[PDB]
Amino acid sequence: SAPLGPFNATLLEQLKNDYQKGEKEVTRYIELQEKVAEKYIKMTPLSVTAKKKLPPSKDPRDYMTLSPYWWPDSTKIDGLPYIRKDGERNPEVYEYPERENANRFGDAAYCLGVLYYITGKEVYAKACANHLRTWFTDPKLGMNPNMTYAQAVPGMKKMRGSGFIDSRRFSRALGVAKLIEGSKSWTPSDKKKLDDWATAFCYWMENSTQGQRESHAANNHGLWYEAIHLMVLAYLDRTDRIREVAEQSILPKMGAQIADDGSLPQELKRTLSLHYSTFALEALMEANQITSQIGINLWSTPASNGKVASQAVDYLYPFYLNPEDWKFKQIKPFDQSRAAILLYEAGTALGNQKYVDTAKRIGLKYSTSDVETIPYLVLK
Amino acid sequence: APLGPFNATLLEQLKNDYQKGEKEVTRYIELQEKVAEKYIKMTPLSVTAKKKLPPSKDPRDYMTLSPYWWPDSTKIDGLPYIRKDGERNPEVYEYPERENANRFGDAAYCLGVLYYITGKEVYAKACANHLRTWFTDPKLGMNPNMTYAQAVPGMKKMRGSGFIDSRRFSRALGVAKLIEGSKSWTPSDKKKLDDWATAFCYWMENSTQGQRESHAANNHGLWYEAIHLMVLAYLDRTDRIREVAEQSILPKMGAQIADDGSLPQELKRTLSLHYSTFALEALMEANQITSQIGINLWSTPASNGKVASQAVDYLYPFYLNPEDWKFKQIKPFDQSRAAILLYEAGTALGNQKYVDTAKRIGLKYSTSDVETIPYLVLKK
Ligand SMILES: O=C(O)[C@H]1O[C@@H](O[C@H]2[C@H](O)[C@H](O)[C@H](O[C@H]3[C@H](O)[C@H](O)[C@H](O[C@H]4[C@H](O)[C@H](O)[C@H](O)O[C@@H]4C(=O)O)O[C@@H]3C(=O)O)O[C@@H]2C(=O)O)[C@@H](O)[C@@H](O)[C@@H]1O
Ligand SMILES: O=C(O)[C@H]1O[C@@H](O[C@H]2[C@H](O)[C@H](O)[C@H](O[C@H]3[C@H](O)[C@H](O)[C@H](O[C@H]4[C@H](O)[C@H](O)[C@H](O)O[C@@H]4C(=O)O)O[C@@H]3C(=O)O)O[C@@H]2C(=O)O)[C@@H](O)[C@@H](O)[C@@H]1O
Repeated sequence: SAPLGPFNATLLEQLKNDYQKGEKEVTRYIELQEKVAEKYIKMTPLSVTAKKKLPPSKDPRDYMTLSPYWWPDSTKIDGLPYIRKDGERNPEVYEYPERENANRFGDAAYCLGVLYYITGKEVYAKACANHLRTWFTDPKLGMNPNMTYAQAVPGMKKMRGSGFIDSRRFSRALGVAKLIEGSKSWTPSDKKKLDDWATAFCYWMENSTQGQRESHAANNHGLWYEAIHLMVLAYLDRTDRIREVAEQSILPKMGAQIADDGSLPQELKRTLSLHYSTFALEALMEANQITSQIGINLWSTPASNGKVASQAVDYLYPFYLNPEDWKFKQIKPFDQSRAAILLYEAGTALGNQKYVDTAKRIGLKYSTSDVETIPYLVLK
Repeated sequence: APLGPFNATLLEQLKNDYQKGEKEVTRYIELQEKVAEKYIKMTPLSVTAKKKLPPSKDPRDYMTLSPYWWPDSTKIDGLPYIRKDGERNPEVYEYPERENANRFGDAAYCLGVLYYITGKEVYAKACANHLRTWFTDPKLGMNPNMTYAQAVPGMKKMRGSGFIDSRRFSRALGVAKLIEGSKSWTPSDKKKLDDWATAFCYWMENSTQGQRESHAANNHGLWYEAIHLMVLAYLDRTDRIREVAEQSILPKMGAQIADDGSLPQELKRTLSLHYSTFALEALMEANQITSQIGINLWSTPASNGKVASQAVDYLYPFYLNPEDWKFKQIKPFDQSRAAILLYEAGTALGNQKYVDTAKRIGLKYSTSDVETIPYLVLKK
């Protein structure tokens, strides 16, 4: 039985079982994944401190990014204050190295940790640990356990919690560190430092003003907040809190966001309405990967107001078959392949064979190096 | 006004009205002077400020990534890259000269124009500093070629498509004519830049990449000639400008415009309204130069009788209502581009509907966008 973590544990356990029994199809698949993983073994571990422009704290270990839809105002002499263009990503975001480096770290750590769990080969735990130590716990290179300056906006007067959503990029890596416990490379001291960092990060996200505000967000930010929360809580083995968060925060939030026809009105007012409708459910999907490991199914458990997350999947399903039929603003193309994992997850949780069949028909590329697809041989 | 890449009529009128002390223009130039202060302070940029070197190992070689080419996730190393028309690969921002050519071009153009209008030596001093560093400096100046522009990892054959990047610094080249005669731009400076532009002119006319780009069947071929005219006008080659116009630009226009005035090579793109407009922007900037020696590219026919104004007529209804556009346009079209374009084509054609619409669309009075400096007429 796989340790509690941010992944479909049923698929992960099955891949490990089949691999240990030498089943040929799974062994060929994992051998491919191991070739894909070679670049992560050699990759130099990344650090949030690898930036020149420092945050207002003057601390390179503070994570800082630009909120992506905020641009300089050319009618202002210094371009300040920035103005918002919903759905139009300002390429200035790439001047903050931790934006993409958190992605690269998260991919590397997730891939290596999962491969260690499946294959038991110490080389994957050793490399996973090198990435985790550098990003999280190292006294010079590790990030401070906060998100004070995530998605800052030049010229903005008020403090915001919106940047907290960036945390999903490294909180999955945090969760996967559970898979390398017991390896030779991940020492009792390593685990203790990471536990303390995760405890400090959990305190910040629950008690800071930005964390409190983000926990109250009425749209996909509130769902992603709790999906990240669960990752941290599961890493810390706080199973009672996971139930409380599922029952007292996620399900009420999910219930308040679903209209009578199943649409997500908060996401429908966005310029990328099909993207953000899907993004909201992806938060619930990743949350459910964790809650369901302790017996709570977020796809089929109704909220206090009678709304159930399956209703939102039902509304969006025809538009995953034909994204061109989408009638609300979507100023960029929608990546239909996102529906593969989503419909498989919701389909399996709901016993809806039509969703699962469509999930497989859309499918994922057998040889893709996208690390989030590693558990989904069933879709390849 | 000296021969260069700008609406000479608008520039002369601004200088004349500034020198007369006309109130409305004087206020406007004063605002442009406050906008230009950041370029006085700005450290000059160099193509050599990169870590990943081009295959020549020469940091003075300009190198960028062709914007629509992406790693193939189904390949272990992502090679060869694959094309996704209209989807810019954020990897392009890892090549510093992509955005640095734009920032240099903006600084040199704004300072040169403000020197021409005001006669204030501080603007030529700063303009010269940017020009020397980018173009002629024996260590920081770029080599006069575009061999590695828009390279594509894994691609076997060389291409000339990256040449279109040159428009970002070739407008700065031509604006150097505005600072000749100042105290800061010495006879030595001018000779070095003349020699560079002659070597760049040789490379773009005789290299295989330049030859191939000169025969491209779409907006690349038009942009190639607009760039060609900036270089030739900087070198005062007025007879070559006439030849290029008659033997290259007009035949391309006659081939690329369909009987109904549409641009079929641009209609097959995923950003078909953007690239139709981009084609006409190439003709627009070409015409700004040719009309200074008596050649109107908006109304001079090709040998088959077609005129570029037919392409304007075709797109005009969609500049009024971009939502009516019927071909693939996977990102929104910025309507404000129609302002300068319709004003240029409108005045060159005596079409008062075009000019009025251009004023109705308008430009922001206080915008810092440097291409809009000559267009006070659009800012009322
Ligand atoms: O590129 C990325 O980092 C990822 O972006 C992901 O989408 C996030 C963004 O990162 C931002 O955080 C963005 O924040 C939004 C809020 O969700 C919200 O819409 C907010 O709207 C305000 C608005 O600022 C204004 O004050 C107005 O008057 O009121 C609005 C309101 O109350 O609704 O604006 C924020 C903003 O843009 O700053 O939102 C999304 C999100 O998750 O909703 C995601 O696209 C991911 O795939 C990217 O990788
Ligand atoms: O750099 C920017 O962001 C600016 O880009 C401007 O658009 C340019 C691009 O930079 C590229 O150079 C792009 O090149 C295109 C060609 O125009 C052409 O479509 C070519 O088509 C081939 C294709 O490569 C492929 O082999 C296919 O099977 O056959 C095609 C064919 O010829 O039929 O593909 C090139 C490519 O994508 O590499 O094109 C544009 C352009 O000017 O057309 C511009 O968008 C600007 O606003 C940006 O700032």
